[PDB]
Amino acid sequence: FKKQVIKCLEEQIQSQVDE
Amino acid sequence: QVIKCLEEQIQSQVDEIQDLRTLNQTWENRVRELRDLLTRYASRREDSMSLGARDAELYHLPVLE
Repeated sequence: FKKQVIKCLEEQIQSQVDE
Repeated sequence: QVIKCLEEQIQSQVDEIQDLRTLNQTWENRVRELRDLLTRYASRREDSMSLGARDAELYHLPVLE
Protein backbone atom coordinates (compact mmCIF):
# COMPACT_ATOMS: atom_id res chain seq x y z
CA PHE A 1 0.00 0.00 0.00
CA LYS A 2 2.58 2.53 1.20
CA LYS A 3 5.10 1.27 -1.37
CA GLN A 4 2.63 1.75 -4.24
CA VAL A 5 1.97 5.34 -3.14
CA ILE A 6 5.73 5.97 -2.88
CA LYS A 7 6.28 4.53 -6.37
CA CYS A 8 3.52 6.74 -7.77
CA LEU A 9 5.05 9.80 -6.08
CA GLU A 10 8.52 8.95 -7.46
CA GLU A 11 7.11 8.48 -10.97
CA GLN A 12 5.27 11.79 -10.67
CA ILE A 13 8.45 13.54 -9.50
CA GLN A 14 10.43 12.11 -12.44
CA SER A 15 7.67 13.18 -14.83
CA GLN A 16 7.66 16.64 -13.25
CA VAL A 17 11.43 16.97 -13.72
CA ASP A 18 11.10 15.95 -17.38
CA GLU A 19 8.20 18.39 -17.81
CA GLN B 1 11.18 9.84 8.18
CA VAL B 2 11.18 8.32 4.68
CA ILE B 3 7.51 9.21 4.14
CA LYS B 4 8.14 12.83 5.18
CA CYS B 5 11.13 13.05 2.83
CA LEU B 6 9.09 11.62 -0.07
CA GLU B 7 6.25 14.08 0.64
CA GLU B 8 8.73 16.98 0.80
CA GLN B 9 10.28 15.90 -2.51
CA ILE B 10 6.82 15.69 -4.10
CA GLN B 11 5.94 19.16 -2.79
CA SER B 12 9.22 20.56 -4.15
CA GLN B 13 8.54 18.94 -7.54
CA VAL B 14 5.03 20.42 -7.56
CA ASP B 15 6.46 23.86 -6.75
CA GLU B 16 8.99 23.48 -9.57
CA ILE B 17 6.19 22.50 -11.96
CA GLN B 18 4.16 25.54 -10.90
CA ASP B 19 7.18 27.82 -11.44
CA LEU B 20 7.77 26.27 -14.87
CA ARG B 21 4.10 26.79 -15.75
CA THR B 22 4.28 30.46 -14.70
CA LEU B 23 7.45 30.93 -16.77
CA ASN B 24 5.78 29.22 -19.74
CA GLN B 25 2.74 31.49 -19.40
CA THR B 26 4.98 34.58 -19.33
CA TRP B 27 6.87 33.29 -22.37
CA GLU B 28 3.57 32.64 -24.14
CA ASN B 29 2.39 36.18 -23.37
CA ARG B 30 5.65 37.63 -24.71
CA VAL B 31 5.38 35.44 -27.82
CA ARG B 32 1.78 36.53 -28.40
CA GLU B 33 2.76 40.20 -28.09
CA LEU B 34 5.67 39.72 -30.51
CA ARG B 35 3.40 37.86 -32.96
CA ASP B 36 0.78 40.62 -32.75
CA LEU B 37 3.41 43.31 -33.36
CA LEU B 38 4.80 41.37 -36.34
CA THR B 39 1.30 40.85 -37.73
CA ARG B 40 0.53 44.56 -37.41
CA TYR B 41 3.88 45.41 -39.06
CA ALA B 42 2.84 43.15 -41.95
CA SER B 43 -0.16 45.35 -42.80
CA ARG B 44 2.08 48.42 -42.98
CA ARG B 45 4.55 46.40 -45.04
CA GLU B 46 1.84 45.46 -47.56
CA ASP B 47 1.38 49.08 -48.62
CA SER B 48 4.66 49.86 -50.33
CA MET B 49 6.40 52.67 -52.22
CA SER B 50 4.68 55.94 -51.03
CA LEU B 51 4.97 58.30 -54.04
CA GLY B 52 5.46 58.35 -57.80
CA ALA B 53 7.77 61.38 -57.58
CA ARG B 54 9.99 59.54 -55.08
CA ASP B 55 10.99 57.14 -57.90
CA ALA B 56 12.51 60.09 -59.77
CA GLU B 57 13.93 61.23 -56.42
CA LEU B 58 15.53 57.76 -55.99
CA TYR B 59 18.09 58.78 -58.57
CA HIS B 60 18.83 61.95 -56.56
CA LEU B 61 19.07 60.37 -53.10
CA PRO B 62 21.87 58.00 -51.96
CA VAL B 63 21.82 54.41 -53.17
CA LEU B 64 21.90 52.87 -49.66
CA GLU B 65 18.69 54.70 -48.79
